[PDB]
Amino acid sequence: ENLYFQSMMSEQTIYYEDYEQGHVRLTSGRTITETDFVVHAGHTGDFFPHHMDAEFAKTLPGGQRIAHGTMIFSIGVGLTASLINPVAFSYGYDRLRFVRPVHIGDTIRTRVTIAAKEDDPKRPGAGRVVERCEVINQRGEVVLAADHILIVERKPE
Amino acid sequence: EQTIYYEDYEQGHVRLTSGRTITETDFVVHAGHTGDFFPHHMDAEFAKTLPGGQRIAHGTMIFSIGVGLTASLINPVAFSYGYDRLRFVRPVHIGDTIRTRVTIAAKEDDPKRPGAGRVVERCEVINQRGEVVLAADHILIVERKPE
Amino acid sequence: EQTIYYEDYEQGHVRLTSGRTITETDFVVHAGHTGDFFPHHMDAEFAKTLPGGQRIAHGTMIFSIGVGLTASLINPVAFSYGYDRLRFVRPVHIGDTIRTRVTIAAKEDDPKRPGAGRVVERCEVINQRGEVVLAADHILIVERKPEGTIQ
Amino acid sequence: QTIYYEDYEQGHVRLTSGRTITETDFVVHAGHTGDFFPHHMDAEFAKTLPGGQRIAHGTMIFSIGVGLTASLINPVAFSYGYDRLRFVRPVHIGDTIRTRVTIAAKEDDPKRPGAGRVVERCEVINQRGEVVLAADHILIVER
Amino acid sequence: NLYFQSMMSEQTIYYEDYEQGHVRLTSGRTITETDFVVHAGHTGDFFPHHMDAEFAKTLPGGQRIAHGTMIFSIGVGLTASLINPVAFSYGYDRLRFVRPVHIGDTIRTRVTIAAKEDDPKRPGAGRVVERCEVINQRGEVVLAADHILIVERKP
Amino acid sequence: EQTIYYEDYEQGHVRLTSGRTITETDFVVHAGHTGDFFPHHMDAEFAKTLPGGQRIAHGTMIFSIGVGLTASLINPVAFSYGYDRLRFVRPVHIGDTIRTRVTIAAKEDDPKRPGAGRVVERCEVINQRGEVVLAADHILIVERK
Repeated sequence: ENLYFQSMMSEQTIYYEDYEQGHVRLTSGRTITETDFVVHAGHTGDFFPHHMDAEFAKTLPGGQRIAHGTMIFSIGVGLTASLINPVAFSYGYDRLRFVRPVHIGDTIRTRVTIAAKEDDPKRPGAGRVVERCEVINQRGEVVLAADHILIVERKPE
Repeated sequence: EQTIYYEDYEQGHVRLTSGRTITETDFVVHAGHTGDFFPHHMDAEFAKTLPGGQRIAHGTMIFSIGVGLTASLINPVAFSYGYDRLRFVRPVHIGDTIRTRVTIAAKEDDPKRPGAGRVVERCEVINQRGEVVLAADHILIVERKPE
Repeated sequence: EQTIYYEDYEQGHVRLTSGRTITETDFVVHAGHTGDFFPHHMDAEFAKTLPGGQRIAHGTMIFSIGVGLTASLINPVAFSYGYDRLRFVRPVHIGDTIRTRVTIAAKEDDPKRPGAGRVVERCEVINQRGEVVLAADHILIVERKPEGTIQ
Repeated sequence: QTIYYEDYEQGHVRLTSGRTITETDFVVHAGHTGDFFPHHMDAEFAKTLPGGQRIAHGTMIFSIGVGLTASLINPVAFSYGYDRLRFVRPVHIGDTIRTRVTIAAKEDDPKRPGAGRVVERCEVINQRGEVVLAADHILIVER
Repeated sequence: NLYFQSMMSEQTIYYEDYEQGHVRLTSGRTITETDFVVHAGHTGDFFPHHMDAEFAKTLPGGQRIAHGTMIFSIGVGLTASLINPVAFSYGYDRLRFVRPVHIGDTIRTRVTIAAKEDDPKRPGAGRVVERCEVINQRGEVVLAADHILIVERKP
Repeated sequence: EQTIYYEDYEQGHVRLTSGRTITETDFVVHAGHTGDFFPHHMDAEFAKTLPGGQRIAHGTMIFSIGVGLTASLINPVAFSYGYDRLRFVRPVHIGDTIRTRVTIAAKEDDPKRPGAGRVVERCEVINQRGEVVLAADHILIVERK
């Protein structure tokens, strides 16, 4: 283990064998603000009026501006970035789904569940772990879901 | 706004966006926006330990900006259902420049909706070496032309 | 990148951008970006004592966002020379929504630049009531299509 | 600019103009610092707090509070530190703050005879005139 | 009061006190890559001349150039002052983009009270033109504009 | 989230945060957030004339970021009363990387709160050379178990 992580409270090294199927964690919450809409637009270059024009949004089903899909994804994932596992590599995501729209003033939390574990066909010293991520709003409704695929080092001899 | 119905999507149609250089500011803004300050992205000293020896962009940043580059016109009769097979193919470093290729990759009927079809838009983000750094299949549910 | 040569600009052509609501965020970002935190812009209590009773939008913010709304139309053969008659016309309140109307107001030969022409694009920033809040004449130096050799 | 040590006058008070603390400022402060604690960032959680709404980060009230005094920054004063920084009252979205700076003390230093200690008492006040933050700024000033 | 000073939130300056020929030069501010990225984010303008370093190699100076609205906004911002209750800011004339600004250039703004004129429709006010010139670290003018004020005459 | 009561704090316990490189972006964002654009921080040409020859970070930025690095796990049972002895020890420059060392420095009975105690957490912001650049004593009022 790199000396960096010595004395780091937020570091939890979990090797492939020690991931527990069914383990669940839930993040703290974050209210999605009009600032977040404007920051996301400026960061990504997406200024579509569905996100940025309160007058146009009155004509939409639902009558209000809706958050960019990539914002709910980025923030939902970002909420999980508290504990670092230095032995896990982020390979990608499967089945990213936009389940419900998110509006200004909604508050989100992310639930992360260890879903599946398999051998890595390419690397014998690693395994694959799927973390199911569910972003939930203040009504307890899923607004986004995705399966995060991690390539996790096996524990050393 | 340009209404494009299911039947008008052309399998194999491709567009490539303009380029955007990914800067250290983008790393710092992404961390600030998302809450992800992991040292692989934010600590230049720690990042010397990575195979590239330098900080790597968040996967969600390359996704968000990659997709953002394609946000040039809206189709009011296409619903963004989700993405399949999002892959972080190669790291992106400060100073790399990305462009996004969007391809109409597949079209299928929708089992539940006879009034709509599914269109898969393949999104491939490429760097200044012409290498794919991120790929994902965008799933759209697109209404059929009336009558 | 869509190229339009001088001769293809159509006198009197009008285009209108998509809209964008001017938010309190935009005020705070503009103040932070430009260094202008004076209380007529940034102090809601003091602003109660001003004509109108509300924080006053930075003129440069309405200009920068107003022009920014037009950015999708990229003309690589046009050089931005400057602007004439930048006018601050009406208040813009937090929550107002703006669009920019761009009209080809004038085309003229430029004697200093034989391979180019001058195009004036009148830009009018309009609010949700259709009122002009800011106007400016954008001066473009636009390349002519290559001089042909006429046989 | 400049104010030499002898030019400071104990008891002098300066009151800044105001700045309204916005939701933007909360979100920017979290992004800038990495502090996303739910007291600041989660309006549902914040309903459980005594005020029932989100409260500004102490470091934001400090940074913006001190920033209001910037047009008055003396280039001949080394900023040594602060004593007795206190988070007196919460600041909510939409509150407006001003900073009151009082020259609280001047003392000769046993380490530099060619300089003196100046203490500037800083009080951030809200639109109700209530102190929300206080701190003693220690300056080492050229004699 | 020597012992209690309240910073103003406004400051009245009548026509006669804009003294023609008066010059002021602001402090400097280095224009950074952050400023380019923030400006694009703020305005929605991501044009490759400003945002694509590879594309910019093909341009005459070989590098990204600042948005005109950025140099204007920051240049004016450097000069920002207290609201003047007796002056109306009409807008600007003859805004010119004189030279490109690159990442790492440092700018200051020079404001000269350039011309004063009577107003035929307003005997109790007069027109004041403030010539604003944004200069870079070499002292070259990169942007110029004439700020137009209508200012009440002293009672 | 982790609840730690007064008795649970261990005199002398030490932790170090993750690190963060202080970038030019952080300087620009700090100025934009605080309204302080003074040339020592924001003018690279002027800064050549200063003793170090380069722009120096705002004290309030090193404090805000240095403390922010510690904000990874809420203790709901602790109240943030203030800080003593905030000291600006060394300048921080663009490209310096900081992390924060947090030490439980002192524990004592709260004079007026029977059901709480007082904990001092010394925060030392440390650069890439391991040098302390900023120190502050975070004063916590912590509920008894």
